[PDB]
Amino acid sequence: EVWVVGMGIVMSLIVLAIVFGNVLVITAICKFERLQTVTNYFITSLAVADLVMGLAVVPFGAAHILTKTWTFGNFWCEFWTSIDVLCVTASIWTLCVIAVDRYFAICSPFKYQSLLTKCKARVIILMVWIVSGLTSFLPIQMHWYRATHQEAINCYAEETCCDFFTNQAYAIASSIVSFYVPLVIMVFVYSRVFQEAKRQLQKIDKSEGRFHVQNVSQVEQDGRTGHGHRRSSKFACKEHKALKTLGIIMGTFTLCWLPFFIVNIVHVIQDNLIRKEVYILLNWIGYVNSGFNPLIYSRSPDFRCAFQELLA
Repeated sequence: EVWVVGMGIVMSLIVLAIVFGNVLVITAICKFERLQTVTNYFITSLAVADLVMGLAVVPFGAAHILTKTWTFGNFWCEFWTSIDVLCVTASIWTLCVIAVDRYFAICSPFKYQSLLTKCKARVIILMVWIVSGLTSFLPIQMHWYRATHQEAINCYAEETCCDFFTNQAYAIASSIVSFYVPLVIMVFVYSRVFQEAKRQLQKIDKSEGRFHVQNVSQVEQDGRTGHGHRRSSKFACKEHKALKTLGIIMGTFTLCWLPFFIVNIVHVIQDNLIRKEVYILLNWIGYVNSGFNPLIYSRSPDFRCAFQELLA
């Protein structure tokens, strides 16, 4: 009915958001605007993972929903599904990696500079993609996931029918690796980081000079800012960075991802408890997570400038 147009428009906005956002954040190693920082590379990976989402996966999916059939063909259906899983795994995993990065901010007089990670951040990125690919493309192409079912066999063999069917064995490991583990790591990580923030502010509260000169007042200190940043600004950026990242990770996970990934287990454990509509909608919900990051995730001060300059 009305739904077709209504859905199409939304799909358009999402497809637009993911592409515009990811592309804006990164395209290729080349731009020189202070963004080069090593920590930034991880978000770059995030950006790339999300970019592919809006390019291949989400628009084909949208068209898929519009057509109510798969026009793409069998082999391409396989390709598309593979890219989908790869994108999701890469996204979630990357987010967890970032979480690890922030967690590593244990602080202390020495820890960051000495270790310099086990080796290189790049290896972490490659590992993420490699594990993501191994969990996706290899299993899919191999037909490891295919569960022998009459309907499954029929749809798979059929070139045009592109429907997602997976054996329980594939689903538990797939979901656990893709979503669950990173969820646990992030939960513990952000949790500890939160504790750290709390501690620092408390300690600061404990600290207090005797007999203040009188009082100080400030409202904006212009935008240019000057004179000094003091460590206050350090708390500024550390707490705000922690706050935005944590808010973004939890918000992405919950507004898009958790309901989907859990539902997977739900469908696997109990067979006729769920509708197919829920599966797709939830999956899209997860898709939106790719889109939000560039708007939110790239809050860093350098990022904002650099972004605005592009728009002007």
